[PDB]
Amino acid sequence: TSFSNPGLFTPLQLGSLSLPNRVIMAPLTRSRTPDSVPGRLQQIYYGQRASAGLIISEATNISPTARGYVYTPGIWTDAQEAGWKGVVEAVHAKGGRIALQLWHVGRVSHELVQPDGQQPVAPSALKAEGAECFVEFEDGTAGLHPTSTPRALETDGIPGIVEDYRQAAQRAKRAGFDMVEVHAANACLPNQFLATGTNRRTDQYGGSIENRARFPLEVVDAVAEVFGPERVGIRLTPFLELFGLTDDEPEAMAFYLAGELDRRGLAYLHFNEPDWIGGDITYPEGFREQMRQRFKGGLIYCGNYDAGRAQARLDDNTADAVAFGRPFIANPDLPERFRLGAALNEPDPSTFYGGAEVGYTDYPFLDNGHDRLG
Amino acid sequence: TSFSNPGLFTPLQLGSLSLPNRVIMAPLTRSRTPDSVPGRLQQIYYGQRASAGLIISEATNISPTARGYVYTPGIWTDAQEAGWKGVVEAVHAKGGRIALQLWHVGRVSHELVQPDGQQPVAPSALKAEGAECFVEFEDGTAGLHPTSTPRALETDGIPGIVEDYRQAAQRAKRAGFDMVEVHAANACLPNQFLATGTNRRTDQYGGSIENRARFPLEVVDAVAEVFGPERVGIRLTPFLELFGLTDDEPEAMAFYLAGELDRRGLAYLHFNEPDWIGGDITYPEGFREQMRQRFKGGLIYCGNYDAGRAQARLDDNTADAVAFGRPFIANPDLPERFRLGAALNEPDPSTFYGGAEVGYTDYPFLDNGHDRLG
Ligand SMILES: Cc1cc2nc3c(=O)[nH]c(=O)nc-3n(C[C@H](O)[C@H](O)[C@H](O)COP(=O)(O)O)c2cc1C
Ligand SMILES: Cc1cc2nc3c(=O)[nH]c(=O)nc-3n(C[C@H](O)[C@H](O)[C@H](O)COP(=O)(O)O)c2cc1C
Repeated sequence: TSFSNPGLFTPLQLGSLSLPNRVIMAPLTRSRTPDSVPGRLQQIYYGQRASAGLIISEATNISPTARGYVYTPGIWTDAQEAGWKGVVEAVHAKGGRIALQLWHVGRVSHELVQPDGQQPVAPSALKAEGAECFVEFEDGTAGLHPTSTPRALETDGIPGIVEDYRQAAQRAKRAGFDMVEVHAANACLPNQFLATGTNRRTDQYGGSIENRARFPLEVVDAVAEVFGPERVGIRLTPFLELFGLTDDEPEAMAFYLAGELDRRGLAYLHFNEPDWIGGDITYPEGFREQMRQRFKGGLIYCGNYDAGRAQARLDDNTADAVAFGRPFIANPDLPERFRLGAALNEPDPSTFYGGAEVGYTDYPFLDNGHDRLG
Repeated sequence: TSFSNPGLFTPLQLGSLSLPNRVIMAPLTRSRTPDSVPGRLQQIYYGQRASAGLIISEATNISPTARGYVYTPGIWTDAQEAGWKGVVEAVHAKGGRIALQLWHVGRVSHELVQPDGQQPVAPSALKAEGAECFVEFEDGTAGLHPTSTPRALETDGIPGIVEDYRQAAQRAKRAGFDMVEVHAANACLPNQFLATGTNRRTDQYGGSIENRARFPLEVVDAVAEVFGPERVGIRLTPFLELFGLTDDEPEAMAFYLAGELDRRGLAYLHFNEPDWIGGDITYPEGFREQMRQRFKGGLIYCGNYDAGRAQARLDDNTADAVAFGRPFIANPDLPERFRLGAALNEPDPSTFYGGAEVGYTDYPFLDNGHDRLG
């Protein structure tokens, strides 16, 4: 009697927050902020997509050291916090809910993008092979550049990183954000500690499942003290090998985190599927079922999802909601388009990063023949 | 430390429901449904205003006997319930939350609009002087018509009315509605029992404050069993003399209800101020403060409110949110207009009732210079 038959437009209680639908906007880096301060353009971009059951913001740098991509928003400065407040306010004025995703690129960075040409930090001094990051060269030009070799974080340095996360959450709550999502996927800093291939530490923050998750859980606890676990989420990518990251214990870690995070009572777990409509490996048969039983809170999945496959996960009772990235980039009113089964706008990869409003806020809404912009 | 400084765009926990902002859409009869079944036109109308922190639907007839205005929606038939589900789904697809307002006009009706020319019911057989209702005459024409003389409801007939309310709530919950609002204002059936001038009953449903509120509270309890008090609201108009209704104990009743409703843990109390920018009396000095102390749940006020006066009530800590009627009729994106301080569209009283899409879904949205309806 517990499990009903929810649909894409069935409201959902995600932690202590009420969502109008289950069509979530996945976190998407757009590099549309030359200065790390969100402005009116973001107010327009995010506002256009306020119909999302929940908007997960673009990854946002918790500090200068956490940056790996230029023109990305920050959240360690008053100017940035004020910039976000205008964005958060804009989303609310249109009926939406927004979560700020706390970002730290870890080893996926370069001295050029790093402040004062400082060396990128990470759990182990292992370079990310073939990995590239977005940097602005000395001649004012910007583009992809190979990631450099990071330095292993000193054991006594980890508490500082956690504090940076805590500080970001504190500015986020003060800015009016409904929730915060700890970015621990796509091979960023937190993910680097979790994966065996990237974590070779011999202190208490590496060596075993419990150690590799020690720092990530400290971050989670840190932000949950500010927002309360009911308003905190975390993104994960178990069997995902991205930016040269490899893992020998994907499942064992996913199961352990699920249990630790469920005990903490987190609002949700956001999974970015390793899948790809053109390659990649896939989740182990029975992985989704296990997560559902191990984590009682909200389960969000993302990756090459359409209306039909999304509903399937809802029916299988292996997901509570589904996030959409690219489709939400090209369709500000994606949820409505799914309700009417309307055709979707075609995403333009060329304008996913950098630039201004073109390929950002120029994707058209559906025309019902009644709405007027007079 | 409890009371912070909420703004019009500050999220609010209304019962167990999360609102994105505090700019509420007041319930507004539009008579845009020839048959009592909401259709696509309503999907468009309500969807255009999905940005509302919360949309309180147009008063909806809980039964044929409860009708006093033609072309008004019902909620006692499967066809109607299915019609509403499409509307509720449309609102959700755009990020909104909607509450169905349960309506019973009581003595404010006529045999012509009443099914099978039945005589309008009420607590006492007292006609509403000068009162008029919207009726469709035999020649297919429709217009204002004097209300007729009602018959006093038999004591054993009251349980049936309550059941009609319970049934309406049950179809409402099944249709996906986020909440239900018991209409007990503007001199409708529930209000008629509460007011001394309209309730002359000598049984247990009249004679004293406790008796006059007996039926109304039975209705509230009835619907709260379906939605849970956390998802139930009630509309009231204490010092309001409408449709020939008069009251000798406005305050005493408002205080008593406040206490009884607070004990029940209702999500909110929605007050439609007796005020009028052109006449009328006003709330007693210190009335708002009292309500705030007597009712700990959500307090919503409505009536000739603008952005500035609305914020004032929030600052005075005498309201948690403010509803807007006419302004929401002429401005589908009212909340956004208040954020930007943009000018508001001019309401057209001529098209408030009856008709189709003109004066209904043709009010333009703001043009930020970026949105496109391609
Ligand atoms: C341009 C672009 C920017 C992205 N930025 C982020 C980000 O900042 N954080 C993150 O966790 N994922 C990021 N992603 C991944 C998406 O959130 C998403 O998980 C992925 O696109 C798969 O879903 P989709 O098929 O619906 O797009 C990005 C993807 C694209 C295409
Ligand atoms: C055309 C019209 C229809 C209305 N219908 C309803 C209704 O069905 N139920 C109700 O409780 N109030 C109804 N009202 C009253 C409004 O909800 C509101 O309380 C009133 O308009 C005062 O607020 P305002 O100054 O923001 O318009 C209606 C008002 C107008 C103008």
